[PDB]
Amino acid sequence: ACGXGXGCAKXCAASCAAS
Repeated sequence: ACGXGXGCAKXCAASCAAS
């Protein structure tokens, strides 16, 4: 779990849920 924010990476890093 990331929590969004800025620092929050995109794609399958924290934002997107790489299935």
